[PDB]
Amino acid sequence: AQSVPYGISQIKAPALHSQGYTGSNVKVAVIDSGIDSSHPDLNVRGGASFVPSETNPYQDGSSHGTHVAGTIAALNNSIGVLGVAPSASLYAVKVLDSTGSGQYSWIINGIEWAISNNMDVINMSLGGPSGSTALKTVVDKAVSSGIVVAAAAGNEGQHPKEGSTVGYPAKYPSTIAVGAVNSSNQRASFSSAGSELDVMAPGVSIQSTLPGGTYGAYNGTCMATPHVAGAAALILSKHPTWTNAQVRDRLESTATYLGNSFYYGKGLINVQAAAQS
Ligand SMILES: [Ca+2]
Repeated sequence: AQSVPYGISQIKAPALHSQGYTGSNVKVAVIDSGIDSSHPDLNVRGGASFVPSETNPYQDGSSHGTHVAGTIAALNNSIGVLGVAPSASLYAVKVLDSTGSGQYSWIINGIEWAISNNMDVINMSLGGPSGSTALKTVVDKAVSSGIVVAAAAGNEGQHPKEGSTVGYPAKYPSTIAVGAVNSSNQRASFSSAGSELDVMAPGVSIQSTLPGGTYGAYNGTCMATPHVAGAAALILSKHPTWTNAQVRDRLESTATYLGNSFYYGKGLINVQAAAQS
């Protein structure tokens, strides 16, 4: 039988499902370690690999991308779990190898592929502590092209530091930097913090799909980000004329305020309020 992970309800995606909106005809690129397209609870429409050593984007040796993809769009059926936008068109853009890491050059090619193929939403549950002009250039190009780009703020908050721990490309203003809360809306101890933080989404003990047709729970801002990417798909399936700037402003401005924005951004996303008309 099918379960609904708590994070799906926490952001109020079921309200849109009840309205008949599930992300249909919205193209979502999962820029990550591939997606196990053979998983019975996922429908991957297409993809591309830019990892020289692993040319098949539909095999996920890390499990990272598959877990991310399930939070976005695990199918509504008799098994497994349920994504935020279970009707979204999913695309596997492999830029990380089986270790869950990749080079900025592979990521850039993935982003360019997303632009060239008219993706509506980019999920980047990845990042690093060092910037790259080539990275910022391609990310901005994507956003100027109309793409909603959601990026994990990072998992470097656990040891209090002076200054921002928000990683790249979440640090860039053009991207939505997403931090992690638990089911009580408490910031996760590991969630990066900084002035570049935009919103929070569930990122603790997130049950989602894993390669081999199985399921499991992970922690990280990498798990919160697909909640926001999925929310963007729901919104766009209801408001297909909205710009990526409108979609972002709605997600941020209608978020549930949780306190100091340095740690919480605008707060927890509320896709019901974001998409209300
Ligand atoms: Ca399912």
